Amino acid sequence: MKNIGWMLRQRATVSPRLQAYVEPSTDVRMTYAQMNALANRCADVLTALGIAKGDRVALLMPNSVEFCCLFYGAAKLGAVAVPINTRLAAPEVSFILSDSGSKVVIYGAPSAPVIDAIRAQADPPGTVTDWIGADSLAERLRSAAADEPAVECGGDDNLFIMYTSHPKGVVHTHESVHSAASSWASTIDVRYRDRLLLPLPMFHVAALTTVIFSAMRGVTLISMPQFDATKVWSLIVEERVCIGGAVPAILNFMRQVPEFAELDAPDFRYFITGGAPMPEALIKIYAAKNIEVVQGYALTESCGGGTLLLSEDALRKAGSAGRATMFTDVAVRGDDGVIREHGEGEVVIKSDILLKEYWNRPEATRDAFDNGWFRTGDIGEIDDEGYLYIKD
Repeated sequence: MKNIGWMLRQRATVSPRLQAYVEPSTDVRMTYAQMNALANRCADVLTALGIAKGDRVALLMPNSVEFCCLFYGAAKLGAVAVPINTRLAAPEVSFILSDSGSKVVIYGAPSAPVIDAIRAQADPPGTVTDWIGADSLAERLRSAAADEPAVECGGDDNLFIMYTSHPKGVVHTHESVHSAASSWASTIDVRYRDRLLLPLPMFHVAALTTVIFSAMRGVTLISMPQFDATKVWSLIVEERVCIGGAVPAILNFMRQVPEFAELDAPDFRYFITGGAPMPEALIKIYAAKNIEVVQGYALTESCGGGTLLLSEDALRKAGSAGRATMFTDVAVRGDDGVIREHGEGEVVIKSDILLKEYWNRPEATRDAFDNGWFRTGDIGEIDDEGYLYIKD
């Protein structure tokens, strides 16, 4: 069976001296050997807090090596990370903690106020035995052991619970996450030693899967914890970024800054845009800059995977969400229940990248699946070439 944590170890074994995480803004530059060691200390720290296989650890913090290593360490422990949107209000963060039954909550400085609020409410999440702040985690990490955990877990074992839209918790496994990373890596043109910019919050499925397939392929992560269009281009150029994760809104802003005028980044190949098709205009603007765009359709339920529109079709098939990625089958379910390859209907997905279930939501989990196919609740059309178009 596969284990996302073991994969980090295997990458540190194959490419120990290869850079894994580079965050200029914070002076952080680490190789895979060092990041795997930090992951082991994170696991040793979690274990000391009482975390055991299956227990949930909530992550409410800014992008950082620690954020990544904490979830990789949990992966080796067989624990379940619960990445939480740091922009939510105390009430919503509390509901997530109680609903998931998180045993330990690790939060960042900016989340101190929101946590103090929760710990001061009339009825706080009673499952939380520990509230670990940033500086507190920094100390535990210094003393922590860096040996490799010896827990036999992986495959179908829960790994992540990602809340989406009250919110439902999407539960992903080592195998669903492994499959999702593999789908990405085998579909887009990513290669050994590429340097990939991650400027989106890690609590999102897309960002999470990106961090993961990056380690799988030996990609160096270039981190911009706090997006800042005023400095993205310099970062892109300086760190020799090859690939960049982004959303249409972000790309729109970036083409505004004055550094875009005479922008010259020969190492940059393409941006990876999530959701909301790219307007034919914005694509041409980046094209007339030698910048390609890869976009697609994905759900938290499909671990950030689904369909992808390769750069070469970006203009020819404008508006399309692309075609099913490697290890993913996408079709349309008629209101009659019949699933067809082409035509219109509700978009359905059959792939190992799919969630195992919604957390403690038997009915929702049951209605989400139809004989092996996941019902997205989205209407769409699939043309003769297999291109998908999402509708209402």
